[PDB]
Amino acid sequence: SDDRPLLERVKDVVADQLGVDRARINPESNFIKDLDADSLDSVELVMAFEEKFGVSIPDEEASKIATVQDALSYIEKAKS
Ligand code: NA
Ligand SMILES: [Zn+2]
Ligand SMILES: [Zn+2]
Ligand SMILES: [Zn+2]
Ligand SMILES: [Zn+2]
Ligand SMILES: [Zn+2]
Repeated sequence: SDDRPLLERVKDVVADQLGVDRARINPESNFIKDLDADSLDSVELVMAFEEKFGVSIPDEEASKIATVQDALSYIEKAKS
């Protein structure tokens, strides 16, 4: 009914994968621009969202997961 638990858990994956200070992670955080995600970091992060949330993110959708919000919205829609 609100996105708070899934936002918490998305930020958990972002923090585990990228190692950045949790305080820096917000819905508008862009993985490449803000958190210095390189191409390898990005593939692994996508795969972690897939494993952690039991969702599928094919390469055509993966390219569009730019931000924390994108990932949250995608997962929410996948589970709907
Ligand atoms: Na494809
Ligand atoms: Zn947590
Ligand atoms: Zn963890
Ligand atoms: Zn991999
Ligand atoms: Zn977006
Ligand atoms: Zn939502």
